[PDB]
Amino acid sequence: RTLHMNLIVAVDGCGGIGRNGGMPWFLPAEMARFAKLTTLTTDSGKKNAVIMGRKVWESIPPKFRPLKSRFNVVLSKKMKEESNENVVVARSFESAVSLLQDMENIETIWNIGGREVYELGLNSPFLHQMYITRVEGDFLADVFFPRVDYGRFIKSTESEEMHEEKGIKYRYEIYTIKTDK
Ligand SMILES: NC(=O)c1ccc[n+]([C@@H]2O[C@H](COP(=O)([O-])OP(=O)(O)OC[C@H]3O[C@@H](n4cnc5c(N)ncnc54)[C@H](OP(=O)(O)O)[C@@H]3O)[C@@H](O)[C@H]2O)c1
Ligand SMILES: Nc1nc(=O)c2nc(CNc3ccc(C(=O)N[C@@H](CCC(=O)O)C(=O)O)cc3)cnc2[nH]1
Ligand code: NA
Ligand code: NA
Ligand code: NA
Repeated sequence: RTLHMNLIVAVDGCGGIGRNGGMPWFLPAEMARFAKLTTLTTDSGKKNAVIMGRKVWESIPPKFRPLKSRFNVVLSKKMKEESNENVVVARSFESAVSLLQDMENIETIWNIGGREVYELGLNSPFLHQMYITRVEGDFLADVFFPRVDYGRFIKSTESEEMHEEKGIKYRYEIYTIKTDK
């Protein structure tokens, strides 16, 4: 019935997310939380889906492709079809979402992005929550998170401490779309 689409992203002080096709940092504890948030489901036997762009797919080491215990959906007009049954190449955002709402064993769609994928999620009726990791500093990024109006959301007020790995500081933020709260 209810099918949420959540956004999860780590942005720096200028909203940057990507550099030279990869991520501008490596935060193992932050990424373990990413893996847990995008994998764990309320209903066991049900799965979560991750929707991503081709460049996010190419940024994952092939030994970790596809992302374990999740149904992978890759948006691309150029990619050949993936024979792996846990991966589907979707030619459009609308067809990807329609396919995911068709499969009943999917509990939550996690938009793991690429700027355009995040942008389409921000305009989706299924938009539910944004899980933003705000990293301190300017990491000289060449790809940025979409310009989002935070006034559309309610910021969750749970206590959020500062984190640090490898001399990199960051804090967690959670937002809920205002029509859902
Ligand atoms: N820090 C973070 O939390 C975070 C989050 C995600 C990614 N990143 C960084 O962001 C960068 C990549 O993100 P990106 O935005 O540059 O590229 P991307 O969006 O990850 O992938 C772009 C590709 O996705 C496909 N695509 C996107 N929208 C589509 C649509 N509506 N219909 C069909 N195909 C579509 C196209 O593939 P074709 O070109 O094959 O058509 C496009 O070239 C990387 O550097 C990555 O490390 C970081
Ligand atoms: N909060 C957040 N952090 C990120 O690093 C992030 N990265 C992307 C895109 N880039 C990547 C890069 C690597 C992996 C990856 O290898 N994930 C594995 C390993 C997690 C772990 O280290 O335990 C996974 O199982 O989730 C995923 C996304 C999208 N949203 C994000 N969101
Ligand atoms: Na497939
Ligand atoms: Na679309
Ligand atoms: Na802009």
